[PDB]
Amino acid sequence: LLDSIASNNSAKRKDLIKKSLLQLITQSSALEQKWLIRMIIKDLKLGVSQQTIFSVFHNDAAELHNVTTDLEKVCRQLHDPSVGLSDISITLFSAFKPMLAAIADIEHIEKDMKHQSFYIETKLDGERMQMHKDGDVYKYFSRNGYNYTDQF
DNA sequence: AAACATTCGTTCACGTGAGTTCCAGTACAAGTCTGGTC
Repeated sequence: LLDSIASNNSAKRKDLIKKSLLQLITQSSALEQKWLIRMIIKDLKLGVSQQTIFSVFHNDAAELHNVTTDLEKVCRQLHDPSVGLSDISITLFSAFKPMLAAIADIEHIEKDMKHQSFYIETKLDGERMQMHKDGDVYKYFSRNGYNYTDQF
């Protein structure tokens, strides 16, 4: 039902969205409808961190989610708790969580660089993107893993 | 020969250092909140 509603919103159709929501309402209880509303809004407020959920799911799941950024692969590969992954590293056509930068104090900057020469670069204002190229197959991914390939 | 002073092992009290348990405070991760823009 959620897939139908999302695709149908993407297709510029509202009568079908109304039908799907009506079916969900008619075939749900008050608590189920409340939870469904929370998932639609994309907030649950469970009080438990996503990192905790991933850790309980498998020993090495946060790293795999960072490298891949797709709940399907993490859920599929990490099924048997005993069986782990030998080596996890960036792979083609799979979004990876970008590496960010933290505030720095000009006074102790040299100390933060272990008293060694460093690189100074200009700050760029705009979107953060990553490009995957294999032959003439191109994929573009945004900061959080959304696919912007259609635009570019 | 008898009385008084000094000394020594003993006793009590008090003070100081080291080990154990319980609790206040701090740095940072993550959740949550919010503003502006097209």
